[PDB]
Amino acid sequence: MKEFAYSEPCLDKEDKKAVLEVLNSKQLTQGKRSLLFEEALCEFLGVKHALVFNSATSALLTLYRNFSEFSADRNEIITTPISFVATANMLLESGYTPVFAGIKNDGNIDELALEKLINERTKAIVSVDYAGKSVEVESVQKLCKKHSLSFLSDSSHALGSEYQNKKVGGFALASVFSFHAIKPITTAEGGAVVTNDSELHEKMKLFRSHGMLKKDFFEGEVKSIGHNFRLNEIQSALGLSQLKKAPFLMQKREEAALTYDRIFKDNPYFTPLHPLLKDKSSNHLYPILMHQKFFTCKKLILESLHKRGILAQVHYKPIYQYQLYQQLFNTAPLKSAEDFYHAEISLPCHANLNLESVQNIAHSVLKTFESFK
Amino acid sequence: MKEFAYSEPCLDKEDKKAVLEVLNSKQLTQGKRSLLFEEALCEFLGVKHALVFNSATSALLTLYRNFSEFSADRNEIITTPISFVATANMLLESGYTPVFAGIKNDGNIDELALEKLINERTKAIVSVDYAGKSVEVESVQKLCKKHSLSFLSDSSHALGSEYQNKKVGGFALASVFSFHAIKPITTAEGGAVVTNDSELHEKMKLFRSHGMLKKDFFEGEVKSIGHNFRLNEIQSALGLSQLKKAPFLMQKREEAALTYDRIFKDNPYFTPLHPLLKDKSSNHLYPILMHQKFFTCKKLILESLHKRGILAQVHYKPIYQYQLYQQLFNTAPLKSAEDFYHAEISLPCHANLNLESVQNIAHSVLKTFESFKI
Repeated sequence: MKEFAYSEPCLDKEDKKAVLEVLNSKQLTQGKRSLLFEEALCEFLGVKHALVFNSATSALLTLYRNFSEFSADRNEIITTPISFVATANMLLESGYTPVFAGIKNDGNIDELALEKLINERTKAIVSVDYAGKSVEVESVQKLCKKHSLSFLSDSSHALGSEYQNKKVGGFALASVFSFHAIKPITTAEGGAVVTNDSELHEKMKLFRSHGMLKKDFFEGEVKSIGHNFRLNEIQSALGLSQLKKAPFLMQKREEAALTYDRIFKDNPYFTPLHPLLKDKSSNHLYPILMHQKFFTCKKLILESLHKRGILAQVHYKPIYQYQLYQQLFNTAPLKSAEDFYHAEISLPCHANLNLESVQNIAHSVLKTFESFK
Repeated sequence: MKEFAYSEPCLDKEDKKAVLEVLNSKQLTQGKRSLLFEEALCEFLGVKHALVFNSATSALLTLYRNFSEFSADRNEIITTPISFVATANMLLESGYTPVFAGIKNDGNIDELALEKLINERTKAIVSVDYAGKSVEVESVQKLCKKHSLSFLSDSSHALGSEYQNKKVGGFALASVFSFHAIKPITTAEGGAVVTNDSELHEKMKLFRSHGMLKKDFFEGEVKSIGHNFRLNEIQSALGLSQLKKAPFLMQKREEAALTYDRIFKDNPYFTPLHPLLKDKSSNHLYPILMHQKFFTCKKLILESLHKRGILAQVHYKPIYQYQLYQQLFNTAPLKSAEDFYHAEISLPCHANLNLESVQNIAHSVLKTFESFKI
């Protein structure tokens, strides 16, 4: 039986050639390819600076630790409960208490529900471009300016996404991208922080690699801590090769999304989010939102989809529901987050899905919902 | 020209084949190859558990954070000032104050100078197998047991090294290895924590990947934080393939070391450490220690070596000399560490350095020293 993962990496012979070139060289890390990849990200995104890391989680920690010195008096960061747990775990590791905001129908943080959460301890707002869809950037920027907060963007899903016809990446103090295996482009594992703030770039650069600044070949200085979150040359070769075809890969996903939209239009069972886009999206996910009448049988629906070879997944359990977060914060549930979680299903959406497969999957999803009643 | 880096990666066709097979798969991370690599490490070392990480620095942080819950009352960890800075930086990141011990002529922590440093705040001792040479494991084990401290081993240089005919890796509560490009074997960047403590293994495993426990395909649980320090499948395939020939690569480095030993025997300028080994070493480095008369002209000597294409390096600046450590602590310099740093030069030594190359480098090193009058 043909099984469709919700996302998968999409490598070609050119990617493989790029990796082989590195294997033939004596420079497997700390080399020219990572630099080339960073420079290409700057040009693609129209930003001043980029740094690549072993994962977006390492990138998040690096950004959270470096965007400001920590103060115990300014320890709260407003963020969304509908993200992967990393967005919040790295807040905890950086000394910050996450303050969870309501979300909208489209999974994104509700820009109209943020101001009420701001108090004297608030340091920043961390938004997530859910499924690739840009948040309401102008609203968030203005609120952050008004209240002297930093705007940080977890854009892990959103490489190539746009807001008002400009690339996501340059709108916040800094933005994070992920190159995990199933992301818009991949380095197997990887991430990036991009920014227009040179001092922040320089701080993060040192934090990524031991805090070491070399005086000459033989001696360095370490003024502040750092780790080893570097991206090696093999992965950087892969990343650059993938980035060079990022618009192509994104459009393959857009083509799939448009086909789902056509077959799904006005169906009574669930609502796709993709038709509601106002700007280009990376289309990392293709979310559908089930009618509330299906909430209690969701496990049976997911199991039925999997039995048909449609390996759908849910993004995401509200972060505050996890035991760690309940233990530390005893957070009251947010209706918007709970309803979204109950409704959401992510369907197969990646650059290697042909339209015949998408058509078959789409009709099979409809038949699945019809079979329940 | 002809330039010799002090170490380099040594990949062959099997390694390249292994990587390419992964690229043909849909599973580029969180797959079977990292598990196979971990199992192969356990078989190679004779240990219960292995976990691979994106770097040894990630491995060190994971070990330091998880071997014990942190207590402000038990915040000191004794370690060596002659290591790469990561060994100590990850202590700071885990809440610990490093307490620097003296070292011996071979670069290793002085096991006879540790007990005097122990007090009510001491939590652990972190040793480093400098250049691949095992520290005096039995001495340190006994001391840690006596004082209820954890023995942690930064064995980053030492995959394949032995102590009393047993592989380094199983002697401490846990040990770290590095698979950086220039290390005994490589995954480009990578590291491992190995341990015989199952509870510690399971804690580190969650810390490596988000704290995530999966209930089913659809839902997980998080009871404690974690990061994403995973080693992907491409690098794990490389690691497995390299590990299969680790003894071969180690023996190539041993042959190079023996060639230097022959040419340097009874030379008037410096003392190689390699002839003093009592057990098999990974031979990650080939250190020589200059006569004190050359300390004041060391930079010129190093520059002369480099002009001859011998890209020698020094391991290591005493860690307490770094600005960060000077600002945080008031560390009196340690004569043993200062003298070692002033004396030491690491010469090219890796599995692809052929006999003719070693003979040429060795004769050039001698010529360089000869050129420096008083």
